[PDB]
Amino acid sequence: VQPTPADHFTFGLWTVGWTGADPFGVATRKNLDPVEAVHKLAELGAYGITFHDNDLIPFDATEAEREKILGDFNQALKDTGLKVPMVTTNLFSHPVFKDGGFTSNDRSIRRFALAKVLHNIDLAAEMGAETFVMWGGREGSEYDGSKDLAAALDRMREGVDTAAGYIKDKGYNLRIALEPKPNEPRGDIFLPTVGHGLAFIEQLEHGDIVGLNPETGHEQMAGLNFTHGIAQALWAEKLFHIDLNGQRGIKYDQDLVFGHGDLTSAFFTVDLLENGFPNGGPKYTGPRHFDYKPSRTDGYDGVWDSAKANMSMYLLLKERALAFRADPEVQEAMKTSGVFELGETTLNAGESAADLMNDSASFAGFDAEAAAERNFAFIRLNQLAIEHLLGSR
Amino acid sequence: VQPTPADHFTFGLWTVGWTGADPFGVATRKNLDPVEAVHKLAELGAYGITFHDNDLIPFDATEAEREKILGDFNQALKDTGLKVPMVTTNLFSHPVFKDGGFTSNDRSIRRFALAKVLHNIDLAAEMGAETFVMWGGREGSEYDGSKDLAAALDRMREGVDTAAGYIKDKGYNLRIALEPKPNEPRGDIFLPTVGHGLAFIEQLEHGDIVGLNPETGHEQMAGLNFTHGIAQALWAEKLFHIDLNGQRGIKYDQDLVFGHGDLTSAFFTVDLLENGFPNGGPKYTGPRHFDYKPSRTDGYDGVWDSAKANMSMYLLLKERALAFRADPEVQEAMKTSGVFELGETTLNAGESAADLMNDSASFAGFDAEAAAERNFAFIRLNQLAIEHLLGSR
Amino acid sequence: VQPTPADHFTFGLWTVGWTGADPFGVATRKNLDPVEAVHKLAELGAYGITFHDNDLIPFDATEAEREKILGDFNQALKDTGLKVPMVTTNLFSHPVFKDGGFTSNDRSIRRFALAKVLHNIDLAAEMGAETFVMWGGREGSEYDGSKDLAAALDRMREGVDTAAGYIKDKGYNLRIALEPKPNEPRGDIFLPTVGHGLAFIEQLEHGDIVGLNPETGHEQMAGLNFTHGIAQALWAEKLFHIDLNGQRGIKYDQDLVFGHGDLTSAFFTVDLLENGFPNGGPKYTGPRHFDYKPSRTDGYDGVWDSAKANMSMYLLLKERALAFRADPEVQEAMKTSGVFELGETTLNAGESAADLMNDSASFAGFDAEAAAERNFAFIRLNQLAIEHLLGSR
Amino acid sequence: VQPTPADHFTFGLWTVGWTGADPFGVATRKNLDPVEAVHKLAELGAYGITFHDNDLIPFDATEAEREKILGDFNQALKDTGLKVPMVTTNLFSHPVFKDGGFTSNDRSIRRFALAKVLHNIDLAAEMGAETFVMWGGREGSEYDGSKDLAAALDRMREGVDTAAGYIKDKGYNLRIALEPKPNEPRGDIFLPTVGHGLAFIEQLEHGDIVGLNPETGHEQMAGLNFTHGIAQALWAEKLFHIDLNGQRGIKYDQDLVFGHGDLTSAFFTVDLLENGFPNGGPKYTGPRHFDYKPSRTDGYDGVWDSAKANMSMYLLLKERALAFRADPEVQEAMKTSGVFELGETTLNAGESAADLMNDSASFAGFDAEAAAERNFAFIRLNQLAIEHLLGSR
Ligand SMILES: [Zn+2]
Ligand SMILES: [Zn+2]
Ligand SMILES: [Zn+2]
Ligand SMILES: [Zn+2]
Ligand SMILES: [Zn+2]
Ligand SMILES: [Zn+2]
Ligand SMILES: [Zn+2]
Ligand SMILES: [Zn+2]
Repeated sequence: VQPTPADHFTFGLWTVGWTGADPFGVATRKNLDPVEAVHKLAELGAYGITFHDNDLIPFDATEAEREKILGDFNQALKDTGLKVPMVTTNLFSHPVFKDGGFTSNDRSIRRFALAKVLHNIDLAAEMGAETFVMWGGREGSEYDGSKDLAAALDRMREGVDTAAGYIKDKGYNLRIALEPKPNEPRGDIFLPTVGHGLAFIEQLEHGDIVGLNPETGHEQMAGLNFTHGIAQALWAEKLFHIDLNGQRGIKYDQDLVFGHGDLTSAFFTVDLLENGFPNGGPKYTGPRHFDYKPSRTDGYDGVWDSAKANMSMYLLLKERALAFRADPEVQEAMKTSGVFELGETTLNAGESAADLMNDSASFAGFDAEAAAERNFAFIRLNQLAIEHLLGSR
Repeated sequence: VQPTPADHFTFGLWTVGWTGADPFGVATRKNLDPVEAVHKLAELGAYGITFHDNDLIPFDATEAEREKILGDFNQALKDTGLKVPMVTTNLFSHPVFKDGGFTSNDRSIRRFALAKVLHNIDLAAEMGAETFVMWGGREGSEYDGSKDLAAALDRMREGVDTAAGYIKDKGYNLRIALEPKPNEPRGDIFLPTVGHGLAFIEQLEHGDIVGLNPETGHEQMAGLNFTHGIAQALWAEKLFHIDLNGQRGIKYDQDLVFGHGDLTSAFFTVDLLENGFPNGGPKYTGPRHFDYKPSRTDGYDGVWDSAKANMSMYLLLKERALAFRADPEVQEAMKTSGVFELGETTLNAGESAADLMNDSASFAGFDAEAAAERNFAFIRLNQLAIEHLLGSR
Repeated sequence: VQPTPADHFTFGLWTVGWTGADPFGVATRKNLDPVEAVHKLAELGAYGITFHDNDLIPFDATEAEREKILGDFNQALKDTGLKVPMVTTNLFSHPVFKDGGFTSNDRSIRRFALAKVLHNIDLAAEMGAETFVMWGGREGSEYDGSKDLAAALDRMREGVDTAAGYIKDKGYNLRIALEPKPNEPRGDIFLPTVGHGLAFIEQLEHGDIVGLNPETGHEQMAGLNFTHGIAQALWAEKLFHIDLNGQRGIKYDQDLVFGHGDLTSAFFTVDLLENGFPNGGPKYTGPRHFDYKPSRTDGYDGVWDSAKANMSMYLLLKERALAFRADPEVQEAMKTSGVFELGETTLNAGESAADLMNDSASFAGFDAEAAAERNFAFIRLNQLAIEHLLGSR
Repeated sequence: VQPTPADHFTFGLWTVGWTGADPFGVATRKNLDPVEAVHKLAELGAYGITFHDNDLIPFDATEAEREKILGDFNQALKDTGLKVPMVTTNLFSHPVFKDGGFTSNDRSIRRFALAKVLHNIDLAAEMGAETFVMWGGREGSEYDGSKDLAAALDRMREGVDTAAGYIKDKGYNLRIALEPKPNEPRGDIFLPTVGHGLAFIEQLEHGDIVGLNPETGHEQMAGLNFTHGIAQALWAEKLFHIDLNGQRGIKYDQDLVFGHGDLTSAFFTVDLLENGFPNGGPKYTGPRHFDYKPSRTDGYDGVWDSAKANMSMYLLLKERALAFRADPEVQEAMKTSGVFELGETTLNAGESAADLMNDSASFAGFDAEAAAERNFAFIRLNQLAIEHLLGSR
């Protein structure tokens, strides 16, 4: 397994550049030069790089400074051929954002936040990005009376719809991807799961260019099944981008390497990205992006190790996932279990409610006890999947 | 605090009639006669009663049997004056439903399930119910390859839209309320939280008469904030019914008395039901329904005790919640914290994206460090809330 | 694969005999005859079978039925060669144990529960069981004031010390093993984790013959590291038995097949049982017992499928865990990371606290900043275990 | 309210001095001078202050700065009367402790960590602290093969037994108290709960002077009952100190004010510290320490607000918990439910295991079905605690 740019593996600057500072300690690694991030990742097999405005350009940078930094970064990009498919904004690190950007209680903060996003849409568009991700990490509260909850959503809506109107007006080839997280840094974050993100989008004036950016560890922090959540996002055609990593349980955001958390769940996500749905349906085509953090115990040899571990893990899972579905035994098991019968509509062509209620065979004389005897054999289909995952098959 | 029918407290037959059978043991109480459930609840202060088709009418009941049971129940209702505001279907107890009703892999089961719902819509409508609740408790899986996930949602949609077309066609004054649960009895249940329910509704052909039935312990089983979740349901105008109870943590569905779980969260839910949003917004008006189970350690004196504890808890919380918002000190704290500033739109009337980006004051010359100095004083507003909850104020 | 009697795969009667009644439904399978259970198990390659008193002998059986049932049971054991390595008592299904057995608030139920155990101790000895397990499933509460928490631990101590004392008194060659569970069926169960169980054994009079029976799923219900918890049980020399199964997350006790829950943790669990510790130390040499339940969606073909899969999964994992430790690149990765170095004592032979008093070479003249650059390379080390697990290396 | 020095409210320097840097952001508050910290605390009514070595004396400070800093510190203590009841060491912020202190894989870092502790023991004695706390925050791993799990417990034992042995050697009037935490900053921390900590102390050489320092939030991060866990610590006679705070759910360590997390559990926690056990037994008589952190959204007015609220909340709860136990209806509800009956021994004075051997009056002729009808009335009993807590009774 060796990644090629054809694989479409993307990494954030903040991922391999994460310096190690956590809540109980200081950084354990020196800052990463962006030029070096670009060059290193291009030699590993990366397709592209992604960043937050302040990963690159300091908050306080003068114009001369900004210009140099950008000339350095664009240079690096030209030299290596790396694409910039997604750009995001930092609305969580400066003290000004302690109560949120878009949903701050303070109105002047709300406007600075939105100003900071619009300017960043411009940059994103100069960089050639197709996706604009929003992670509202400071939107929310520790306490239940701190917010007017209906007003928190109107403020959110105002922000996101102003950003979208501006894309439409400028003619930029950008789509917005919202990224859910249930908690941390706030005790409760607004629009905590894929479900809440998808709902909110339907109340937006310009929701057609607004979709999701689910992260594997984020949905697992609320104990949900990542594979089910992206399946609903795909089903509604709102899966615009995806962040892969690992999480080992309901706790702080670990941001481990993809496959370093729940393995079987990783296998099944790769099967859904690569094979689509058993009966047909939309398929995901964008970047396979890694929003992870190299453990702080490791030095720089560890950082490029981890980066490479992400693309390896994925490729290994993919090989198993493709062998899994190509196995005849696995296809037989699938049929037995009624994985293909689920895809047939319940009603017959032009049969209505009334006609169904009246079909005697379907209700009044249905032999419920007899139908209850089917052996779905779900245990056996899961066993076959694990056996292909362990490559013992 | 004494409940009156004006309070709109509703109870399910299955709640006070829960016999005690759990996964590790048999029933500890004798079955409850429905006539007696009706009469008892009317003397406690209940407004109405609710049930599942098989709580009342056995699965296997002959027509003579069904007719008697219904004559007994309707009698009881006439005598006491109890209303039947919601009716639901049991698609989880018979063995036939082991893989789901609507999303079973087996197609004949899917049709029986839907047949069983349509017939039940008829009954619901004869009983005078305004709400038809669906709890898809067996829809989902233990294993990730057991389902074609896109096909699971199409099947769900087919069922729910056939039920809704039939209401519209019959002219019945019914609305469908979906009820989320993340897990149990299945390892993962489809449409696990309020978020996922609200999303799904937007893909329905007839989603205008389809809304939610959130349960306090269900959202807490995924660790979310119940108060935030119903605030998004209210904001989208999709809060059709609500199930109140208590849950003490992420574990099995406890179904404790309302207030017997997370107290502060209960206080804040009552504040949202009773006071609405601080800046104005939709308000909830339906039944205040209790879907709880009297602990199995208690005998029948315990059952009516628990029933009464539900309405008491709520009334006590309500008195505190109304005193809380009426306190001048609390209103001052609210202003200070910017609870009312959140309600002012970010942009000025007819100010666009472009005009905002260009306002110098809003971005280029915004003094971020200075704005970061505001003391939101959220700790102090939470302290005042707790002090009103403990009635020490 | 191919399990053989020397593998020491023991299975309980309640596992394959689990008919499928959960909280929201009735059994989906017909009762399993015990003689049938013995023959099928033996033919799959099991070494032994375990049971709860009431699993074999009805709570109501007369003396005449006890001996008839035992007759056929002993004959089957005889005809097949299964051993009976562990026995346990049912102190949770009958409504009389609704507040517990040993810690029941009612004294006459405490006596009845203790009496039931004493007699089950005589049957255990009779069968040749080396271990007598205690799962206190109903010891706990839903409410914090339901119990005197000190007296609940005094009544638990009394029961376990009376039973232990009776084993010593009759000279049975039996050990007691407590089985922790954090909740379900009680809201909170006493001695909820391995730690708590371990701590508790140290306050008994007859502690010497009391140890633990940790279960994968149950520590995973508190979000804990199952391998870390068994390590501590083993390190303490209290790992008397083990229950293997699968759990996906903090939720109800799933009791899935071993390997169908957290797969990487199962990998490392098998590594500790089979290889023990990297530097040398204690080893677990008792039986590998499966405490699981066949999914209720599947017929009897799933039941025997599910029992074979337990066994397969443990041997596939065993295989990959033997190749992993044997691999010279892993052994070297291990050396780089300091695994063997953790094995050296901190203090030099003869060094005192004053001597070291941090020595400086160890304190004053120590270069903290230089020691901090060490790359532990834990990420690379984790990547080698996963490729070994995926069958890749 | 009105806290006074006899209340024994102790606060750490890092709590009110917590500037607000979390994982996604920088500090939102200016550094708090220690002399200032002492004066403000004393004027609020605190009895004492606790600190980590590096909280007061920089990791780099020279000998000359240590003594200057200690000079002013002792003077402030002097001028105000605060005592210094507990001292602890920082073994987690400096990058050198990235794999731990005592269980670091690197031997030279194990020595450096132990040396740091030994010297901090001499400062503790000097200050008059009675307790020396140990929070092993970096002892653990992200990955299961990063450690030899047996050697990690041997290296932890070595460190605590060397430190204890040195206390005994110098004749300091000091006790060691371990502080459990299940995770964060490590993915898995060793001795993650009260049980584990308790079990671990029993394998030490110098166990007699080692006990625990449980923290509300930290057992709540594993979903456990904090009152149940302190009960067991107390019952074991190992409850040497206590850390009080608030946590809403399984997520990152929130460190909220005591009472702003699980309010009913806080109620019952205060009932156990203040009233002890219903039937009589051990009592906790040390200090009431607050290990919390003022929300980062709030300025310095919130910091002193948040410190007063800890104290208020504990006295409001204390008040309601004294009225609850004193209430004659509660005392009678208690009798009905069997709380006093749990206090009686199971066996009669002189009864042997053979004698009882279940006696029958206790086994054979026992009417299990009749004993099962007992109404324990735990629901009514819970309803009386909540109305006592809501200020209603
Ligand atoms: Zn992400
Ligand atoms: Zn993340
Ligand atoms: Zn409900
Ligand atoms: Zn429920
Ligand atoms: Zn279990
Ligand atoms: Zn078990
Ligand atoms: Zn903490
Ligand atoms: Zn603490």
